[PDB]
Amino acid sequence: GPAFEFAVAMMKRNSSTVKTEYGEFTMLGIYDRWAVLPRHAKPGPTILMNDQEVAVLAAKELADKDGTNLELTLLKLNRNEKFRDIRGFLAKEEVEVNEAVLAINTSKFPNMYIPVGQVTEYGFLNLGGTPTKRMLMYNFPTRAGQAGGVLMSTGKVLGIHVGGNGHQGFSAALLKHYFN
Amino acid sequence: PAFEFAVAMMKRNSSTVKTEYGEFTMLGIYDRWAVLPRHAKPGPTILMNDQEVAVLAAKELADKDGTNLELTLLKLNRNEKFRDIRGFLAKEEVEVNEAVLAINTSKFPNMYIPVGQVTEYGFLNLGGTPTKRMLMYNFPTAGQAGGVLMSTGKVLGIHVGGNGHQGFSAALLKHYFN
RNA sequence: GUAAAACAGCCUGACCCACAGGGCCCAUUGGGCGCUAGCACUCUGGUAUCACGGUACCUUUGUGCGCCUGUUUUACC
Repeated sequence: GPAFEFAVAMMKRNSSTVKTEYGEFTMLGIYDRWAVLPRHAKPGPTILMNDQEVAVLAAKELADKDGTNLELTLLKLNRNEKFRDIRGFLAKEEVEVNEAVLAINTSKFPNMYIPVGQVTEYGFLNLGGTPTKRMLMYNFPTRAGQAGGVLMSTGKVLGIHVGGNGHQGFSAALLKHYFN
Repeated sequence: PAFEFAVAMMKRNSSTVKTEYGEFTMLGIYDRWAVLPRHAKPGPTILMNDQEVAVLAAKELADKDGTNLELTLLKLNRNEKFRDIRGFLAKEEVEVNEAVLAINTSKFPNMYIPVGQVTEYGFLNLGGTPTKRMLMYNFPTAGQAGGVLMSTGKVLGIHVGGNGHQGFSAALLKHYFN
């Protein structure tokens, strides 16, 4: 459909595979030389992006104003190629949709576009012991290595998958103000 | 970098294709026109990147004397036009000191291979058939039929066979398209 | 002959000047220019299609990297 036609373009032009000490993660690039990974990635001073060594110029583990974990890392990479500016495509506040697709790009999960269904705001969650805010939840079995997955609806990036359990999957929301 | 241009080329013009005879890298040259190793011999539909597409033509390529070029040219029913890489095809065959063979298939996902010097080669008895315009590089090679053999600013040809440490690509001449 | 590094750039009377004229391209009376080597985003329009949210190619503009010639500097064949 058009959600699939959006997601495929999205991963083709803005997604990447990234390797850190903890494993393989889909990574999404937002604008200029700036991109987003799970807080859990714990990106080093170098990351293998598409098996290629790239230097990290900066890394913010993202947190709200009262200081609890948002589960996103924003990193600025030292590279000459700039990203397609998708800032028009991510929401101002968390976004509910009846239908979304999660796009995963790892050796494990090559070119994976996965229909999640309804995405609903969720807010607070004690995610493996950590109090984390602004989650979204969709209804699907999630496995390992989809952390980093891109939650999408036509013309809208809704969040980045950061964890799940059994029959529920959770994405950190992706807000406009985090950039610019 | 042959590497940086070849990744560009494979993101914007390459694809993975399934036909009744196997899985092949496919490259699209312009609009809805793309080229395949003649061996696949597309049916009325083919799976392109796992989405089934209708094929409106499939010309098996041959010189004026009628000899086999090992290339099928097919027109796909899709609204998207391919990036016009015709400016990268030489008018006729090109030798190149260092070249890369680029594959996009499930077996060989995102493969980039420095083959080295490529030399004109011409005639070849390809499994019992005489074939013209082969190009030869020295690299060990099956299931890569379809790979895109190229260098920076030059797409030169499509791999169609090999043996041991020798690999041959049907040349890609500018005049073949329109 | 090969490797790092700096200045410059359409041509016409190594640099910086100065004038004058010859040429191409523009989003023009105002400006840009080495590309047989490109890659990336970006901007003006277009063409097509779509669940009207997009997406694909065409073209154009910048900038980053990459590259090519003139000239030259250190350490080496």
